[PDB]
Amino acid sequence: KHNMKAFLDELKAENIKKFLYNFTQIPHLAGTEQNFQLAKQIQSQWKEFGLDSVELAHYDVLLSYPNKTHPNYISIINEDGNEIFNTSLFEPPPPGYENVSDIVPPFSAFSPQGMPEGDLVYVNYARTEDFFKLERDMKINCSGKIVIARYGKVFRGNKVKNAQLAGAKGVILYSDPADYFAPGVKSYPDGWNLPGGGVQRGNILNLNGAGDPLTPGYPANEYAYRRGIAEAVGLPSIPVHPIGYYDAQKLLEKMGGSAPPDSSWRGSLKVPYNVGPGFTGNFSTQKVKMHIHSTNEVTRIYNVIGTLRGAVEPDRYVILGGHRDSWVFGGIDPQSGAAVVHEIVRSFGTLKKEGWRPRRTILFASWDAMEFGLLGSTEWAEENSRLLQERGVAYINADSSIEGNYTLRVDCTPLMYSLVHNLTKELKSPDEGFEGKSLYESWTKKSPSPEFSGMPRISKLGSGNDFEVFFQRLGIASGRARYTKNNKFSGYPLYHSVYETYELVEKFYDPMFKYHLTVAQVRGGMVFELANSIVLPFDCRDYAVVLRKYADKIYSISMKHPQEMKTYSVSFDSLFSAVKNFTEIASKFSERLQDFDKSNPIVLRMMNDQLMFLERAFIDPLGLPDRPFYRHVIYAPSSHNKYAGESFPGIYDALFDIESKVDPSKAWGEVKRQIYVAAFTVQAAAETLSEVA
Amino acid sequence: KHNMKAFLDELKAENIKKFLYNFTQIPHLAGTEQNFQLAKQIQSQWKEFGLDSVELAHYDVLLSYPNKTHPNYISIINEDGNEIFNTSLFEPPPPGYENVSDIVPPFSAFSPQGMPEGDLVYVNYARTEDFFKLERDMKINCSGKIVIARYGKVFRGNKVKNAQLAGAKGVILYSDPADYFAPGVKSYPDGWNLPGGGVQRGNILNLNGAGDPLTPGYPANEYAYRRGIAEAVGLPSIPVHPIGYYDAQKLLEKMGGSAPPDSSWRGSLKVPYNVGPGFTGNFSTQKVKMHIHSTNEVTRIYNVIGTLRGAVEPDRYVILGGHRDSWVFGGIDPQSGAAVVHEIVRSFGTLKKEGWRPRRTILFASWDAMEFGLLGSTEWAEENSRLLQERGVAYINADSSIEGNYTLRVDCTPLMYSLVHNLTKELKSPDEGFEGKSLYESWTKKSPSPEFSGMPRISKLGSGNDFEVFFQRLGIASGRARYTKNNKFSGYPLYHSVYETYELVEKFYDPMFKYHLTVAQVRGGMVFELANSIVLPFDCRDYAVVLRKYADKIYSISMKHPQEMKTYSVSFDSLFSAVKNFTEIASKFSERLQDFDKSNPIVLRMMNDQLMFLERAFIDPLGLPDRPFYRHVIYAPSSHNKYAGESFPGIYDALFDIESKVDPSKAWGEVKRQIYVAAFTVQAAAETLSEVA
Ligand SMILES: *[C@@H]1O[C@H](CO)[C@@H](O[C@@H]2O[C@H](CO)[C@@H](O[C@@H]3O[C@H](CO[C@H]4O[C@H](CO)[C@@H](O)[C@H](O)[C@@H]4O)[C@@H](O)[C@H](O[C@H]4O[C@H](CO)[C@@H](O)[C@H](O)[C@@H]4O)[C@@H]3O)[C@H](O)[C@H]2NC(C)=O)[C@H](O)[C@H]1NC(C)=O
Ligand SMILES: *[C@@H]1O[C@H](CO)[C@@H](O[C@@H]2O[C@H](CO)[C@@H](O[C@@H]3O[C@H](CO[C@H]4O[C@H](CO)[C@@H](O)[C@H](O)[C@@H]4O)[C@@H](O)[C@H](O[C@H]4O[C@H](CO)[C@@H](O)[C@H](O)[C@@H]4O)[C@@H]3O)[C@H](O)[C@H]2NC(C)=O)[C@H](O)[C@H]1NC(C)=O
Ligand SMILES: *[C@@H]1O[C@H](CO)[C@@H](O[C@@H]2O[C@H](CO)[C@@H](O[C@@H]3O[C@H](CO)[C@@H](O)[C@H](O)[C@@H]3O)[C@H](O)[C@H]2NC(C)=O)[C@H](O)[C@H]1NC(C)=O
Ligand SMILES: *[C@@H]1O[C@H](CO)[C@@H](O[C@@H]2O[C@H](CO)[C@@H](O[C@@H]3O[C@H](CO)[C@@H](O)[C@H](O)[C@@H]3O)[C@H](O)[C@H]2NC(C)=O)[C@H](O)[C@H]1NC(C)=O
Ligand SMILES: *[C@@H]1O[C@H](CO)[C@@H](O[C@@H]2O[C@H](CO)[C@@H](O)[C@H](O)[C@H]2NC(C)=O)[C@H](O)[C@H]1NC(C)=O
Ligand SMILES: *[C@@H]1O[C@H](CO)[C@@H](O[C@@H]2O[C@H](CO)[C@@H](O)[C@H](O)[C@H]2NC(C)=O)[C@H](O)[C@H]1NC(C)=O
Ligand SMILES: *[C@@H]1O[C@H](CO)[C@@H](O[C@@H]2O[C@H](CO)[C@@H](O)[C@H](O)[C@H]2NC(C)=O)[C@H](O)[C@H]1NC(C)=O
Ligand SMILES: *[C@@H]1O[C@H](CO)[C@@H](O[C@@H]2O[C@H](CO)[C@@H](O)[C@H](O)[C@H]2NC(C)=O)[C@H](O)[C@H]1NC(C)=O
Ligand SMILES: CC(C)C[C@H](OC(=O)N[C@@H](CCC(=O)O)C(=O)O)C(=O)O
Ligand SMILES: CC(C)C[C@H](OC(=O)N[C@@H](CCC(=O)O)C(=O)O)C(=O)O
Ligand SMILES: *[C@@H]1O[C@H](CO)[C@@H](O)[C@H](O)[C@H]1NC(C)=O
Ligand SMILES: *[C@@H]1O[C@H](CO)[C@@H](O)[C@H](O)[C@H]1NC(C)=O
Ligand SMILES: *[C@@H]1O[C@H](CO)[C@@H](O)[C@H](O)[C@H]1NC(C)=O
Ligand SMILES: *[C@@H]1O[C@H](CO)[C@@H](O)[C@H](O)[C@H]1NC(C)=O
Ligand SMILES: *[C@@H]1O[C@H](CO)[C@@H](O)[C@H](O)[C@H]1NC(C)=O
Ligand SMILES: *[C@@H]1O[C@H](CO)[C@@H](O)[C@H](O)[C@H]1NC(C)=O
Ligand SMILES: [Ca+2]
Ligand SMILES: [Ca+2]
Ligand SMILES: [Cl-]
Ligand SMILES: [Cl-]
Ligand SMILES: [Zn+2]
Ligand SMILES: [Zn+2]
Ligand SMILES: [Zn+2]
Ligand SMILES: [Zn+2]
Repeated sequence: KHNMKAFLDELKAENIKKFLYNFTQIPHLAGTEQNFQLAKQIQSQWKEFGLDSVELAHYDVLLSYPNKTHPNYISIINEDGNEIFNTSLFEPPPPGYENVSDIVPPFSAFSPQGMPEGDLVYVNYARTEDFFKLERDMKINCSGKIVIARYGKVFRGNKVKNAQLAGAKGVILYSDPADYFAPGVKSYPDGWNLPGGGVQRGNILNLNGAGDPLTPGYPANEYAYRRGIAEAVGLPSIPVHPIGYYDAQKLLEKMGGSAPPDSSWRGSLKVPYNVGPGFTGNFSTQKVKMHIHSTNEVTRIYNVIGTLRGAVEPDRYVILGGHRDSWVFGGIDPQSGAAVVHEIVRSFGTLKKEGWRPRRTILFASWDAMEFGLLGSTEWAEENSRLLQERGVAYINADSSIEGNYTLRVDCTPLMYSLVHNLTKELKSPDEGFEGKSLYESWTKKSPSPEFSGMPRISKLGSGNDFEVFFQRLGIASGRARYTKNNKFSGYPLYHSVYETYELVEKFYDPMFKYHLTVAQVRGGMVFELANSIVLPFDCRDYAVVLRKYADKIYSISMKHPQEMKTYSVSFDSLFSAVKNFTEIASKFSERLQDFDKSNPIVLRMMNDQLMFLERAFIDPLGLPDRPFYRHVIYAPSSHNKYAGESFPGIYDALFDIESKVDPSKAWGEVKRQIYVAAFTVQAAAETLSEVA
Repeated sequence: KHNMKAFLDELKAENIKKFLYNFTQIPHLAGTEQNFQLAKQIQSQWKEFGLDSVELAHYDVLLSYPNKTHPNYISIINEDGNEIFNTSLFEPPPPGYENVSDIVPPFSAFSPQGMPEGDLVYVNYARTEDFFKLERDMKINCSGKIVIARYGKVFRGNKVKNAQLAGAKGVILYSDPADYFAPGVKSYPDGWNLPGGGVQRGNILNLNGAGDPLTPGYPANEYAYRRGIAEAVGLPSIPVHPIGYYDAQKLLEKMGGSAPPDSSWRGSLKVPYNVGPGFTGNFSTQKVKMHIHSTNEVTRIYNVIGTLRGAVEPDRYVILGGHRDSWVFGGIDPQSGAAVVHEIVRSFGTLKKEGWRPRRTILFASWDAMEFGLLGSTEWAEENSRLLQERGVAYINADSSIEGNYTLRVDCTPLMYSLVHNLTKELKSPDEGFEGKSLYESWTKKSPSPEFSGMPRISKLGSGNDFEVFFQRLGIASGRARYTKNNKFSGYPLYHSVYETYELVEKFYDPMFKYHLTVAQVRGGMVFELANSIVLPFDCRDYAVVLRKYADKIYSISMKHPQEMKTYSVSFDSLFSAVKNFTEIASKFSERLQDFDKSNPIVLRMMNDQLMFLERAFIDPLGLPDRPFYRHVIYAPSSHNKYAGESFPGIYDALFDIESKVDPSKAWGEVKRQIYVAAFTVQAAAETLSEVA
């Protein structure tokens, strides 16, 4: 028969391996001819696999590229202005790729041009708390200095934003072996570690969900009216460039001024990690000079959108999407995910060719220009927002399938917790020592929930991936899953480097492609259940549990300030009342969902609509403060780290560093305003689960 | 049987008359005990009539009242500071009401306090073009002057906004007999004209859809966090007061300075209508002094919300709503509408008691605090926005049922044109000379469409009534209907005066209550069809026709500036393309709606959802420029006159007075941006009518 087991059994590790090889032989940088060619290939193959339609959706968006005849680099210059040390112009290419054309050299996408020259300040990971330590405790002023920061811990766009606000005139990002070289493992090509010449590419935008910098709110189509560069969203104001640790060692070794304040500031290089400013006495007249000549350029991008029409509810969409554009070869990022999507499409198409169709419509997406700011998914969702908000059931992301080989990682809305627990109990574990055991069992053992015994850890969705528009802007239930390591925001060692190749994966991560297969089963199984279950597989009671946990958490933060809560009458009573009400109403809804007349399709679809619109109810059309495209009131990307999720973000940001605000009455008034918005939104969402009339 | 005819036949003129008498014996000012008592009475009666539930929804909103022991008035003061003339402290009460307590004296709600003294400038109707004429052509400066303006033509809030921007330090509004005294008719109590002591009350806010000034975006519930007065939405900055024409004649008769520029500036009083500033030579040292002592006060208001649960689609809502609060007795406004709603509820409840239920849920609303800025409907819609935007089928308004006795007036979304034409062909005309003819026939004869032969006029929805939140904020198809005169924005002569009584209606407007009955049939018949028709009674092809008319119109405005359109490459091609596409897709959708398998409830409800969400598709979540709660891209209230609808408002406002802008490149860039937003929105709405997968 045509059930989930038939779907799952059709998935093959050997097919995923073949597809991954096929997708990783040449670079597929967004906006380049080779990435358009791959888009056309995937369009062709998805049609052959059996989808009902497969179209390209193109947009013309702002991208950024180095100047091929005017290379980016950093120098140490002496008092005469001679450049006595230069950083590399390219990463040494890996074995057998030393003749591959069009490898983009390391750069920070969207850096402005400039040639700033000055003294170096070392800022650790350039986190908000690193800058607090420098300015408030150490009394070091970054104004007009070049800051050097190690990658890791937070999104690099937040590092650059923090450096700008500190007054820096340039930023140098580098990979420290403390964060990108695991002890006892060899550098690529002999292991999975970053060599000293390796460099992490990546954009440094602060888009806050806007998509293309020139067209916030609206798709970058053929008649779009663009902002000028000066009014564009999210662009950095100071030049930025990434380097590897051989080059970093040359810039850091001469540093003087203050000692590092403690050991959490010291990486693994044989240097003092002095904060500066500038170099020790003998070299005190030498300076650092950046030379950045990259250009921003409106460029065409192509999403591939495949449709498998539903038999019963064709106007309900379950979406499986992941990106296709890569920095270089994309051996892990994104092609390990794209190969998994390809095999899922192939498996669904096999069932379709035998006469089966899912209950609801499945959409498959191959997004472009993700690496330049989630641009392809966001423009597409801007174009199709009315269809998505009235018809969108769920979005399952499909970027990198592996970032390690230890255990499963899932991040998703609470609405999908039960779905994920149930699916993983039915899947086989691929782990050594768990032969014959469920994936649920291995996952729960290796990654225990911090809160509940016998349950696995499932994280909040953060951001930095293509689910952002669907979840935080539009309010469509979203999830992601991949295999992971036993630091989660720093990336694996070869992240966004030229060394991320097919060989990396086949030799060191997943030789038998069994972890890829497991991830294909999780992502595909989730899509299958969402698109085929008669009642949508969402449990509203799980949202009630987490809402109470988040309310306790935010209350606890506020309670660090008892005097102010007294003075300004700051009560969380309304939020706890709303959460209590949500808990009560969700319980009664669950009872009706279990008990309703199962022969009545209108009550069923009424109740499926209540399930589908529950995530939608947490959207506030006015957005969060100064972040209009982050509209979900329960979850937003952290204002300090785009990759991390923050709960009750409006209240969290109102409380953050409140003791430093010059007008406490105004600051605590804003805390109270955010408590009111959150209590109202939770009650309003609860009331969508009440009897409808 | 239980069909529309049974519903319509149960409606009785004599019941409407009894209810109107019952609702108009004492004042029902918002926030007063007598209006809470009436709310409780209507709640009780709607339960007795047979509704499934009837609840009060209360909010605590900013209202405004005169100070009972410190009366508002205006003076002419001489050089010594003696007050030689004072305007009235109250309207002479009508016969038999001279002992009624709690008649609020004439005032402008939300005026700040003050006692400004200065010279008078007469500004005609205080329209944007009146101020253009004064400043640009006549070179008269209103800065630090008190302006005197006649009511009429535009909403009084726009007059006050215009006066503020001209630099005025106070505004006096008065009713000129040119606008409020029809030739050959007697003053009340002997006819329907305004006496010289009559005065029009009314708020002077500029809320732009925000609702309660202190809580924009969120319901004014028990834990709401309020803006301070200084950050409140829409409050005027200068004192304002209304007077009658006996008092106006005393203020105007002494005016000097410039002659009126032409006859359109002269009303019917025996005065020169000199523009000023100030008085003629002999009285040149006399000035005008206002004394305004009204206070703004957060006050509880009560909406009555009645539910008649649908038998088949209980999660789809058809809403019939109108206000209950009045300035004084509300003989026309709103009780002629409220009495009609009461009888409609009674008729639906009679069918319900015999075992019938409508297909979809009907909600009935008695809104409070409408007169203070549509506050009750807007707060309720803010509280329930998630339910309304996913479930709201249509909103039918029910304010005043009569404003004359000549013919029918309908204003509605194009989606309801066909519904209204069909319903009125089935109803009897109440007009003399049309005995035995349809309402459609009498209406079409008396009010011909300017565009099509054999069709009646149907206007755009403007604003200034309780449909605003549902249509312009939320995008729910809305309509209104009343009997009208053969100047439509000025109001009938006794509008918002103490003379608007039950006797006014029974003696002079509708002695046999036949026009009230006809309006009950139109409003009730519309609700019946919307709540019971298997396929929703919306015709998308009618939107396509009007979109082309509005695109031609806005193109024509731009084409007054051919040189600039060349210089800045301003093309409407994308808008016309979108409208052409909408026309094509709507035609194909109509074909499918006629042809789809009529046995398939999922295709039906899929197609009913496409019909329901079509109005919703014209909403832009970012709102219009500086007016975040006006979100519909096709229709907004005119920026110059809240009562009037404007089509393609974003482009219209970008083009308005563009020749006067100091930076034409920036101004024409904004025109192009608005063309892009409108073309995109029309295409996006069209695509909601495409096949779904
Ligand atoms: C969680 O869910 C519960 C319901 O189980 C909600 O309870 C409501 O809570 C508010 C309190 O914040 C109550 O509001 C109070 O209503 C009183 C009148 O209620 C009657 O009349 C209304 C119709 O107008 C009916 O809906 C209702 O059923 C009752 O019959 C007012 O008199 C109260 O105001 C007075 O007291 C307050 C506080 O001291 C003063 O500030 C006022 O000035 C005034 O003197 C008050 O407004 C409401 O009645 C409750 N509804 C119920 C029990 O059905 C929670 O609100 C909800 N949590 C959240 C966050 O929404
Ligand atoms: C009204 O509805 C019609 C459809 O009936 C829409 O027509 C589209 O209009 C745009 C023009 O604005 C067309 O865009 C052009 O697409 C070309 C490629 O199209 C093919 O490939 C795509 C997938 O990527 C398919 O969807 C499509 O079916 C085709 O197979 C591009 O090559 C064009 O770009 C080139 O020309 C322009 C103009 O000179 C240059 O600026 C570019 O730099 C470039 O050289 C262009 O982008 C689109 O193909 C049309 N779709 C159709 C016919 O299906 C209207 O857009 C719509 N009106 C509105 C307002 O939306
Ligand atoms: C994940 O799997 C669990 C375990 O199977 C699912 O929970 C179970 O769901 C079924 C079907 O709704 C429940 O059965 C029902 O029970 C009620 C009351 O006893 C009865 O009236 C109904 O007729 C029906 O038999 C079952 O109780 C429930 N078990 C639990 C909660 O332990 C769960 O739904 C799955 N999650 C999904 C699909 O998201
Ligand atoms: C207002 O009344 C008019 C006139 O009755 C309605 O239009 C008519 O609607 C019916 C029912 O859909 C149409 O009949 C259909 O015709 C097609 C093709 O001929 C056929 O395939 C179907 O089986 C069905 O018989 C009829 O053609 C149409 N007449 C017109 C447009 O002149 C209109 O729907 C009403 N408006 C509403 C309810 O909003
Ligand atoms: C990746 O696989 C695709 C599909 O098998 C290959 O593209 C095909 O190549 C053959 C031979 O050159 C052509 O005849 C077909 O037209 C191509 N098909 C499609 C759908 O594009 C491609 O060669 C493979 N790439 C690599 C690097 O191995
Ligand atoms: C680092 O790179 C710079 C730029 O190429 C080198 O400086 C140049 O050297 C050439 C040849 O001696 C001169 O003609 C250019 O005028 C120099 N340009 C600048 C901008 O200084 C520099 O020699 C390199 N340094 C090292 C250590 O290799
Ligand atoms: C308007 O009509 C209502 C309803 O008939 C009247 O209120 C009733 O009055 C009687 C006698 O005083 C009471 O016994 C009932 O309890 C009232 N019913 C309700 C539902 O309130 C009211 O008197 C009428 N008002 C006027 C001015 O005639
Ligand atoms: C208009 O009203 C004002 C205010 O009541 C009158 O002026 C007052 O007159 C009394 C008695 O003569 C004095 O005690 C007050 O001091 C006056 N107040 C002010 C503010 O001037 C005035 O007489 C009235 N004018 C007319 C023509 O009736
Ligand atoms: C390795 C993870 C921390 C981040 C990784 O995602 C990304 O690399 N995202 C890109 C784009 C992020 C964005 O622009 O939001 C980046 O961080 O440069 C992932 O989710 O797999
Ligand atoms: C007589 C009409 C021009 C206006 C009349 O509506 C109103 O009186 N509305 C009130 C409230 C308007 C508002 O605040 O938007 C007013 O104009 O004062 C109606 O729609 O019947
Ligand atoms: C890149 O650099 C070259 C060589 O210096 C220059 O001629 C060209 O203008 C630059 N390209 C850009 C700005 O796109
Ligand atoms: C840092 O340095 C600059 C002077 O170059 C100054 O504008 C700024 O206020 C300084 N900040 C301090 C001392 O905190
Ligand atoms: C794969 O798993 C083995 C066994 O635990 C481990 O030693 C190795 O480090 C893993 N490879 C990667 C890339 O994590
Ligand atoms: C109204 O005026 C009286 C008498 O002058 C005054 O005592 C009172 O404060 C005022 N009421 C207000 C401001 O509500
Ligand atoms: C009107 O008068 C004031 C001076 O009292 C001045 O500020 C303003 O600029 C004047 N406007 C003109 C002359 O247009
Ligand atoms: C009612 O209709 C008659 C007859 O046309 C007309 O003379 C009279 O003015 C009307 N009354 C009102 C209030 O319009
Ligand atoms: Ca965009
Ligand atoms: Ca509000
Ligand atoms: Cl992912
Ligand atoms: Cl009305
Ligand atoms: Zn990626
Ligand atoms: Zn990446
Ligand atoms: Zn009214
Ligand atoms: Zn009114």
